[PDB]
Amino acid sequence: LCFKLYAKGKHEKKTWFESRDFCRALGGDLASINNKEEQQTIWRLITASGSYHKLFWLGLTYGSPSEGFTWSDGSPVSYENWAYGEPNNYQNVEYCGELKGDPTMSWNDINCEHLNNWICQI
Ligand SMILES: CO[C@H]1O[C@H](CO)[C@@H](O)[C@H](O)[C@@H]1O
Ligand SMILES: [Ca+2]
Ligand SMILES: [Ca+2]
Repeated sequence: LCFKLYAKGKHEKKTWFESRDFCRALGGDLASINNKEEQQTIWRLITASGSYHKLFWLGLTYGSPSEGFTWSDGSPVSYENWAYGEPNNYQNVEYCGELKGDPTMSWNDINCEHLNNWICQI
């Protein structure tokens, strides 16, 4: 699949669910990062667009307590790149995953209603 960055001003930022719906309407989904190669592809896309250090929704959403975090596209959550100490469900309200678009490419769980950039796959 092809990844596409949506780096938006405040007017066009989206919640996790809004971002998921946008990517699905176009024929894809929010991006799943299933290995280091995908991660490095997205990092290069971030550098090519000058989007260094921006935050982006990924397809990470909590499933059942048993499943834990899942990918919206249904791929297995095998590879992980959570930031140290994450996911921490800070204040019990963090059920969606965002990418910190710096060289670490780390993930953090945050409130699903936060307005963010996002990355689609198509
Ligand atoms: C204070 O809350 C923020 O910082 C902590 C630690 O980084 C994260 O876990 C959390 O999701 C928020 O981004
Ligand atoms: Ca993937
Ligand atoms: Ca967190």
